[PDB]
Amino acid sequence: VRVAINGFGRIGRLVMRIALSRPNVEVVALNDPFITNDYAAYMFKYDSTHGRYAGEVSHDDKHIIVDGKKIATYQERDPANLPWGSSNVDIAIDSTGVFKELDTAQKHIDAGAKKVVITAPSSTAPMFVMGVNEEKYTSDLKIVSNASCTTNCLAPLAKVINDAFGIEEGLMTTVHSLTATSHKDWRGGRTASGNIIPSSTGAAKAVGKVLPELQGKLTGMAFRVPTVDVSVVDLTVKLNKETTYDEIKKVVKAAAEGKLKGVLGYTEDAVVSSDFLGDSHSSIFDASAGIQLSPKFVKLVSWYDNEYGYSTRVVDLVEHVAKA
Ligand SMILES: *[C@H](CC(=O)Nc1ccc(C#C)cc1)C(=O)OC
Repeated sequence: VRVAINGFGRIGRLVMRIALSRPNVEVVALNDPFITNDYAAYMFKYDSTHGRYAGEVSHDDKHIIVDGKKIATYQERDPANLPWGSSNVDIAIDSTGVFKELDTAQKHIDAGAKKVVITAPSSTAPMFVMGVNEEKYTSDLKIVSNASCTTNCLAPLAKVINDAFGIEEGLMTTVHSLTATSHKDWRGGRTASGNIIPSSTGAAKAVGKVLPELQGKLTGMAFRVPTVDVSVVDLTVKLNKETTYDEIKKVVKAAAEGKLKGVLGYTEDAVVSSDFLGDSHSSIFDASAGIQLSPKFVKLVSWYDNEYGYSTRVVDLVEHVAKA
């Protein structure tokens, strides 16, 4: 599966790191009009949180070079201008956040790619979350979205809980770090470094798009904090069926070891956020942190590396869309 990456922000770069090590994915090309190849190599090699790339990174006038692999680089502001047809590109991965709708991501198909995966929520492209609704993908869909990192954390857990106990209603808080991506959000323009900063989040509503049965049943908000790029979801749900916390743990652990293996993780250890840097799960259930007040009222806690697990999911979706 031959892929090209549009945009070399943090997501674009971690997607590259993961796709390079994927045996059946070949990174063919990178486009980003705002950087030179020397800067691209620098940004790819070094990462404050996920370590130096464990391999040799260099560049020449036309490539980024990684452990012998030449990745052709381009600087096109209009993705339609890109030689995806000539380069035999199967899937274009758009990590810019600006070509995220059906009519704008179309530019990659227009350029010769067979399909597009958008690493951002879309209003028009169908959204898929691995372990949640990837079975609903059909090969005629040429442009898809991987939703958001927070939705990828919430949705697998909400599905497991809803399938086993039924979610009547849930309110969510995310304690959210300074991750990838101020006159529309006044709080967000204040200094990060010493502040807890409340914020809106559409993750709890966007779960309704990938789990229609939870449409309108979840909402929430975020407190943003100046920590490493691992965040945590705090989901307070009202359940339809009575249960015990022990039963919740067994169901989550069972899903984590079985059908959601690799997507939903499970720990009982005394973890803190930095313990999940570089974790490739979308959602790691913190069994010891949750708390049950009564048989149908529980608080569930789940961690996610807001760059790395999501980027692993992007590559997962690329392979799933290509296998179909
Ligand atoms: C996951 C990374 C992420 O959480 N970005 C993010 C989300 C909300 C806010 C605010 C306010 C800032 C940054 C991701 O990018 O999903 C694709």
